[PDB]
Amino acid sequence: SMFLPPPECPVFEPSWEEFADPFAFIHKIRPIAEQTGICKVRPPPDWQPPFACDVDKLHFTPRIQRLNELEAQTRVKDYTLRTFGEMADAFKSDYFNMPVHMVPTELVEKEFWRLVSTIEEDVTVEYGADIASKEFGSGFPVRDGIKLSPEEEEYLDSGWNLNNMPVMEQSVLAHITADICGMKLPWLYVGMCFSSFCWHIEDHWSYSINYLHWGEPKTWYGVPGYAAEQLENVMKKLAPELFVSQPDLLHQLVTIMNPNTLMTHEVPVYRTNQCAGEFVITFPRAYHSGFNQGFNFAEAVNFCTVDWLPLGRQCVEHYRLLHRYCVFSHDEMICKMASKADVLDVVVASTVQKDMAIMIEDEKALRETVRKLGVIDSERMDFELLPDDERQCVKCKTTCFMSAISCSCKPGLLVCLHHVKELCSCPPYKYKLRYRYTLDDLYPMMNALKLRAE
Ligand SMILES: O=C(Nc1cccnc1)c1ccc(Cl)cc1Cl
Ligand SMILES: [Mn+2]
Ligand SMILES: [Zn+2]
Ligand SMILES: [Zn+2]
Repeated sequence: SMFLPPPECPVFEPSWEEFADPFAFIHKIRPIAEQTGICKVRPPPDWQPPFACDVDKLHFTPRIQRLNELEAQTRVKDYTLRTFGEMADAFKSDYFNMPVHMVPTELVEKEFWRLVSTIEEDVTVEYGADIASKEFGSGFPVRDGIKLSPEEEEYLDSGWNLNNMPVMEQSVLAHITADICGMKLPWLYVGMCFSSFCWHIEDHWSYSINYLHWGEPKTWYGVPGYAAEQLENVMKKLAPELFVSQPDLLHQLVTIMNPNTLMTHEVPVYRTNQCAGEFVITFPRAYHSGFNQGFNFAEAVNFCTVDWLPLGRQCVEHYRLLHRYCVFSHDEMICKMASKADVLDVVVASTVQKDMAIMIEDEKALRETVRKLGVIDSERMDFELLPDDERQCVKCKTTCFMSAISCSCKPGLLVCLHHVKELCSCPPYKYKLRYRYTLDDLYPMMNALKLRAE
């Protein structure tokens, strides 16, 4: 009645030995946690990274949020940590006429869903979201020519130090060289009561991992990957405005929506309260949303394992159908790993090899097709040197790398090989096939992976 909390997501407590390697652990829990989309991880009791900061010297620019269900918000767009904390505590305290730890979590949750559904309530809140920088940096220890205490050095190279997470060797998004500040650097989040994150999935259907450093809990709702399209169909009917096409990746539209509405339409939803010192992990294509119980501080990062490689290819294909912008070229990343095959982890090498074989075979067929459309001329082209905005398919907006079609008529414009008929009105013999690699260059790159994998 009014609000029925979804069932709880899985909670794990690895031993020190299980904990030691994050990637092995995540691969272990995967068959369970991927059925629920999110899961929670409780570190061994003595794993306690030192959080230390001065609340007066950390400044950030606040974002403002209106709290209305089904209302469109844009995905991305002055306080000290002390002044924000004072505003946030006074707010919660005045809203309930109680001291902040006496407000039960069950009640804030019930109340959140009441106020977002009521339109005569126009509550607005503020929050912080930014990637680490000089005015505001990681909550985890990092190196800087500042002297560190022995406990800080202990955690400098932890797998679960979220700064290290991308650039480890069982990851695949670290090898990328056309790097993407938005996607491999950690984000910092300063919460207050009711500040919230709308329903969404990660760029390129990656994993994410979130650590609550300190403060009051963060409440999560999560949907398994297999149900992504059920949820999207429910969202199209109750709010189709969120689905009209958008001109940038900085223009994505997202919304707040009651999980009971989704459960009514047969979408499986799970929940959890994440407390200080706990991790939440989201799996590929797993929708999630939530809100903060009070003043808190969190840090999160995207990441990609070898498990994800096939999904990452299917995702880029799905972006093409939707005419959605890519953050990076998936094929470019594969070929970069192939070119460094000798220094690759061997399980990585083996899984990259399988994806490369699919890539090569799809590319063969696409080139045959455009040759039969009458495109004859061709020239090698180093796509990775072009700024991303200079190599998107005019039609579907995919980031080109393996190949593209150009014409002297439209200088600078490209189409991917799926959209040869969308470039211009000249006859095909006026077109050129631009390609990064011949098929003969590609088969030896794949062979290097086979050898490294043995
Ligand atoms: O908080 C956010 N995103 C988030 C948080 C936790 C899990 N997934 C996603 C967020 C990110 C960017 C901006 Cl401009 C605003 C918010 Cl409010
Ligand atoms: Mn997220
Ligand atoms: Zn032309
Ligand atoms: Zn295209």
